[PDB]
Amino acid sequence: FRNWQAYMQ
Repeated sequence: FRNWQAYMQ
């Protein structure tokens, strides 16, 4: 895969 992006808060 390519371009896996996560923001968690």
